Amino acid sequence: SAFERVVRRVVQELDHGGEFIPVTSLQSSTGFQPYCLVVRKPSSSWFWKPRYKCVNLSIKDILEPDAAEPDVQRGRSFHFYDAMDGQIQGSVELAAPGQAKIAGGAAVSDSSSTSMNVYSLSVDPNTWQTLLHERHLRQPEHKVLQQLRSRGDNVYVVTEVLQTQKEVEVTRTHKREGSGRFSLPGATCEQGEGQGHLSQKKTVTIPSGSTLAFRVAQLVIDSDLDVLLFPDKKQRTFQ
Amino acid sequence: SAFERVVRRVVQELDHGGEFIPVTSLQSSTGFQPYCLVVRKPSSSWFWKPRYKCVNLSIKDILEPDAAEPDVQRGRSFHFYDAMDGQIQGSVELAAPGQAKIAGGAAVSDSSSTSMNVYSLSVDPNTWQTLLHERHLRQPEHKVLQQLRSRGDNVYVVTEVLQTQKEVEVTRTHKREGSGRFSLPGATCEQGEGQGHLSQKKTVTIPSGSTLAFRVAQLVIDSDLDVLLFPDKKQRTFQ
Amino acid sequence: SAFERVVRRVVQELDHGGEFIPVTSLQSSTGFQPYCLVVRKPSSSWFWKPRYKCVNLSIKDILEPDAAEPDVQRGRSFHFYDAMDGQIQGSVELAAPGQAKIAGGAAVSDSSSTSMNVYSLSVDPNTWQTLLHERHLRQPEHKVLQQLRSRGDNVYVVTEVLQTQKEVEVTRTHKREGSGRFSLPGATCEQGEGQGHLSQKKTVTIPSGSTLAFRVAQLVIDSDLDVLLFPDKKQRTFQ
Amino acid sequence: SAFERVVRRVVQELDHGGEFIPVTSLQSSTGFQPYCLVVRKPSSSWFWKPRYKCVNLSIKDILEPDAAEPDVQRGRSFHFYDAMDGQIQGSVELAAPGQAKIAGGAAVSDSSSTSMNVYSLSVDPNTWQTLLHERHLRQPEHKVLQQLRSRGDNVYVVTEVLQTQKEVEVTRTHKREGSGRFSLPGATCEQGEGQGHLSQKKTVTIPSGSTLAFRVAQLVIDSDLDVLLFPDKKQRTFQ
Repeated sequence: SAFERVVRRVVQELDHGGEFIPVTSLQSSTGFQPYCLVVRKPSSSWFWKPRYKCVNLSIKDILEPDAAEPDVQRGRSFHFYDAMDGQIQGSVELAAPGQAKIAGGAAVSDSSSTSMNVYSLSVDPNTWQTLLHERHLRQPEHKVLQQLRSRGDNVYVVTEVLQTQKEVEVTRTHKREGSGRFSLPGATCEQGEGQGHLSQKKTVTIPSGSTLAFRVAQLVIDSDLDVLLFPDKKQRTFQ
Repeated sequence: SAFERVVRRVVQELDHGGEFIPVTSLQSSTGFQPYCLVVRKPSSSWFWKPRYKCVNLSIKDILEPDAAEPDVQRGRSFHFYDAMDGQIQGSVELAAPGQAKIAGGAAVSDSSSTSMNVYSLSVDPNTWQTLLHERHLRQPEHKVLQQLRSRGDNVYVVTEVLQTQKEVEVTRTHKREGSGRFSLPGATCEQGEGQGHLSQKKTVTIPSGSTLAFRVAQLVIDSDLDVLLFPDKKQRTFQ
Repeated sequence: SAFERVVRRVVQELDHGGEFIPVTSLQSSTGFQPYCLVVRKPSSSWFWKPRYKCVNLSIKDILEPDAAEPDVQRGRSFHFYDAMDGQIQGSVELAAPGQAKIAGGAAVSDSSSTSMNVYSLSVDPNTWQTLLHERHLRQPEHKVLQQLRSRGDNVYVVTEVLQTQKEVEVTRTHKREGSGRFSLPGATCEQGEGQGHLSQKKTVTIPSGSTLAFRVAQLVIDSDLDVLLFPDKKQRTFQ
Repeated sequence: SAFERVVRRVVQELDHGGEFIPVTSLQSSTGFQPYCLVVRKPSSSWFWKPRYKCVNLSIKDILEPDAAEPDVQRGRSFHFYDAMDGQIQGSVELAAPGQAKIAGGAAVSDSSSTSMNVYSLSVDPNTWQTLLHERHLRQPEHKVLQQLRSRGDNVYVVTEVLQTQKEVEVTRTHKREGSGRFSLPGATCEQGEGQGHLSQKKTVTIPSGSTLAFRVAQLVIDSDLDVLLFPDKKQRTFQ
């Protein structure tokens, strides 16, 4: 996919530290911003993980007096680089288990590269409490929520983002080579050959300011809005 | 087809992230724009997917005061590049299973290329809310809908577009080489030959600003208009 | 036909996307313009498909006050190029099944080329709506319709055209080389020869502004005119 | 992980001197600042140690008169450097325990490097006691604590931090080489080969002002705030 590899590497460069739910969609990378809303259904049994659905909706219009007040203050610059290559092959000279004198082989080769820079933007809980206490919910707003209420899915907000700030790119390659030479005096053939190789590569480029991972903070809607920073499981937003 | 290849590759470079129903009609890529209606019939049983039919009609004229109000604000820059080539072949020297001394072979060769740059445009659901509450439906507008009402097919709006803005082009080639030398003392012939090889290539250039994929938002028409950004299945637009 | 090949290729470059009824008659390419009428008889049983017959007639005369109002606004630029090469042959040295010593052969060679640019001109459904609203039918106008009424064939309008304006040319060739050397001591002959080879070439150039395909929109004439952008089968225009 | 190695080495350069609970999350490194709050749940039985999770909250706002008074006065500069390289290989010529003549081998090679400068910032107990004296707790502040009260987890403060001032870098590599030559006349094969080698690299640059380790000082919330500079195990902050 040329994207899950690098984002998985970036998250693994933290030794599974912090939640930082990684992103998969090129279209949803841009939609994951601070104060954004996401919608997730309850899990099926234990392991059918309900994947996160990004909703391009902020909290400013949900509240009445048109907030439009981002409070991003965190910022740092981690530079990262790596590479990779390999070569796997094999050969067999088989004559006993049949009527053949098989002379075949194979070879697999590939590579990779990556280099980026990284911020980390957050939102302070004090900003959340100021926003909640000063300003309230526009309760006659369900044209985006009434159907969402019928679904009843818990709605979360984005409290953490990790984005890249440079002309970042990734380059991959691939080489798959097959071979075969069969000299089999039998019933259907006497001599035959089979081989085929294909090369392949690509190049993907990410623009500056693209979210790579995020963290959520569940909220509850029974009569009014309230954000639970570290809630428990089976915390139903609606009734 | 020289068009489904690259479009399928582009969708696959999302690792199946986001719906982004890909387009197949190269002429209909131009008709897929934000605020444009599409028509889809109900599915047949489970897998006979009703393919989306483009309609070159917007919602501005459906509403009375000649809206003509686009709210496009999204934009990022993904640059893509890749390549591919392959070559399979074979050879057979068959003499036992028949009356022939066959000397034949084959060879298939092909290649490809692609280079592209991509923006993406969106529509804010707050804009949907404002648009819905500011104006009502011009109910005496059905000479496009009474036939649609007779069909009763569910209609959608275009909320996402992923278009390419550059002289993007592809160059494909293809070889098919066959050969044969038959020395077959039998009943109808004694010696014969058969072979044929053909080359093939093409080149298609997509102009700047052509939609590649889209996401829809179902609406309901029973007495007045209302759009459901994410409704449930078997939600009939009409009665 | 030196024209069906390239138009079939152009339609195939859409992967059967959209109806886009292709044209076959070189003279009928100029007659397929927007707002033009076409006449099609009902199908025989299932597969005797009634081929569309172009009529060099517009709708501005059918309405009384001489509208002459085209609403062409669609336009893009698809550049397409391709080529083709092919060559097969054969050889048979036949001696057993008879009294002959036959040494013959054959060879077929051909090529093709095409380079063109593609536009597309369509019409908005709202234009159809207003065109029907303000302005009506001349009921004393049947010199072109009374015989059409007697035939009763369903009449369509041209709602979409794919026309090209560049100096496109097609350059084909063809070689067929037959050979044979017969040494057959029998009853009528003892030794003989027979062979014949002919080349071939052509070059057709289509001028600017030539329609390649089109789409229809059936209407109904029982008492007054009304256009159905997407009706059902067996919708008889007349009574 | 390219991050645990260096922090573990830095802590081991103290011979287990000082607590300095090491940091594992790169996102949490910037969040570990003096006067910051962390949350730890009780341990399970003895060894399921609850990993410390940072909370991006200071103590200036929990007390009413907007403290914003850091008392950092500690400072020193330790310069540290190291390196490493290795090479582990092997070879086996095995013929007795089977039907094979096995000639295989392996090779592992890797390296590392690091150069770093280190401060240490602290806070005086006298500051804690005086700050407790002048100003008290906002008792109507549990919208960030009442759910934390429901968790019941003991809350700490950050009293010691160790950070770096350079663009410190790490350069790990890795080589894994596999080989094999199998001459095994048996039941399924007569001769075979198998090998595969892959290199690897990475380079992470940690910017200036990144926390490496920290120490905590538990506080108690039963009716008012009070910090114990060194409490005992199973001291419940809440009731």
